[PDB]
Amino acid sequence: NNFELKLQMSKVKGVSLHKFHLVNDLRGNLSVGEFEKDIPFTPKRYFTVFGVPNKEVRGEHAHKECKQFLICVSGNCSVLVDDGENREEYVLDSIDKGIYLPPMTWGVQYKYSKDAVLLVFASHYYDSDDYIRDYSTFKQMRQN
Amino acid sequence: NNFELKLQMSKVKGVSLHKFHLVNDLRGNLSVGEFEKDIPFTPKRYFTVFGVPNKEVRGEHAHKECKQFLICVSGNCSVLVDDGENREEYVLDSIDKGIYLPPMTWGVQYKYSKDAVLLVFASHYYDSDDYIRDYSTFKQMR
Ligand SMILES: Cc1cn([C@H]2C[C@H](O)[C@@H](COP(=O)(O)OP(=O)(O)O[C@H]3O[C@H](C)[C@@H](NC=O)[C@H](O)[C@H]3O)O2)c(=O)[nH]c1=O
Ligand SMILES: Cc1cn([C@H]2C[C@H](O)[C@@H](COP(=O)(O)OP(=O)(O)O[C@H]3O[C@H](C)[C@@H](NC=O)[C@H](O)[C@H]3O)O2)c(=O)[nH]c1=O
Ligand SMILES: [Cl-]
Ligand SMILES: [Cl-]
Ligand code: NA
Repeated sequence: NNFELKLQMSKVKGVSLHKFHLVNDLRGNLSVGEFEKDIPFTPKRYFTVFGVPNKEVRGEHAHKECKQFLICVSGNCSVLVDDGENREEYVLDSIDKGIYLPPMTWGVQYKYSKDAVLLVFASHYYDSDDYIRDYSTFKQMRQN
Repeated sequence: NNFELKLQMSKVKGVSLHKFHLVNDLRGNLSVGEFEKDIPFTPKRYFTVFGVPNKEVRGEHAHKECKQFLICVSGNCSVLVDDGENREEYVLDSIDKGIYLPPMTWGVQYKYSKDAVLLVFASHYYDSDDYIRDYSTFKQMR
């Protein structure tokens, strides 16, 4: 359903779901994305989450300025995105599926498979002060 | 012991081997790098190579302008790099290992494991004319 087109918008504010160009041939397989085109920003940072125990739960934050883009490059994991009003779960289970999380998207990442690797591109360098880490505070900042 | 340190320079001109900041906790591992810091350029493109048959040999050419940065995020592969005078092989077998290929590095990726997934950051959008395919030309240029 959710990642069938190259680009589709979530009900969750600003969140976009992406299907990256894929070449399958005799010699192997290749998926590709272009920054400022398929991923709607230029990254200053990347990180990878891996080796997550069975049923462990990560995230429970929103970012005030940092844009993020998530691709599960091995295995599978599930993501909940929440704009304060609307929330949805998406399953990142193939290398050509990506999800854009604009700033002020409360996100959780969970149900990682044993060999799952989540890749994240980030618009901003790492800054611990960019995080909102409790949900009620996030809700106040989302109010109209 | 090639990726022992945060940073080490290959004998192959301008090639650098990288070990990324890694934080483990009870919920697993996070490794991170920053563009124009640990990785010496900002990408315009990324690509992933996967499901490569074990006998395949990929590359055998160089780029005129495109900078690349390679991390094997799952499984293992080997990389051969050549500046025209020196050649070396490095094994990308862990997610916190990376290698920088500056322009005019004649490169090969091979010995992919069944489960290998190679992630590449590129400084330029895909360009079919960015390739140097004749080794003699490549050496002359260097
Ligand atoms: C992203 C980062 C962390 N650390 C350090 C901070 C923590 O000590 C450790 C784990 O971070 P944390 O507990 O936030 O891991 P998680 O709960 O997995 O959250 C991480 O991944 C999420 C997908 C992101 N988005 C929404 O939740 C988060 O921005 C990202 O942090 O890595 C960096 O040093 N440098 C860094 O660039
Ligand atoms: C990298 C790319 C290819 N294609 C298309 C062009 C080719 O038809 C096919 C695979 O390319 P190719 O035969 O070069 O795969 P390889 O032989 O694996 O070489 C690729 O990976 C290497 C790390 C790089 N350098 C190697 O020393 C190369 O830049 C990169 O091309 O995918 C993109 O559309 N968009 C793209 O971004
Ligand atoms: Cl889904
Ligand atoms: Cl090595
Ligand atoms: Na609260």
